[PDB]
Amino acid sequence: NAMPVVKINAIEVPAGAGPELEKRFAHRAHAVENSPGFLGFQLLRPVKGEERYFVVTHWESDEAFQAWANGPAIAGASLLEFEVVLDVGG
Amino acid sequence: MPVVKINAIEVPAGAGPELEKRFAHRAHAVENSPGFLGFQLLRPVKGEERYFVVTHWESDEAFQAWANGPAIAASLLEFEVVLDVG
Repeated sequence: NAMPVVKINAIEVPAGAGPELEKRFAHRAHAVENSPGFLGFQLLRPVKGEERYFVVTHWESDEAFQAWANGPAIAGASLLEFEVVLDVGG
Repeated sequence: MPVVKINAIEVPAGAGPELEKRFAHRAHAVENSPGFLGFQLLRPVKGEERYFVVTHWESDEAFQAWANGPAIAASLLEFEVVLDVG
């Protein structure tokens, strides 16, 4: 009954650096793929009305995201946080 | 190519609740549309003042056919799903 959460990292990617960014995030999706509370990942290339790439992750709760984001690691971008008010499928 | 459409709507502090009760109805008119893959209403928390109305489609034409079809009677953000995991 926790409130689902959606984090969107809006990143400025130069014109041309597209294929290298989408190759890079294909690996970063691996590290998040089986984390506790992880629901979904999407990489969104802007087409109209926006110029930044959108890195979207769906989580069970803000607690699950803070657990993954503040844990240990190996070593402009604006972060937008939302609460999934409702969700329907196709 | 799957696409995601985000309607970023300026909402006043207080009009939010009435906005969330209206989109429960509006989700009905899309949840079984052809090409429809998913709808999400996102209430902002940090870094954003707008509600994000998110719809997932199999293509832009599937979205355009639904949007520009016949009807009974705010910034749009258009994306292409590079990769989807989950």
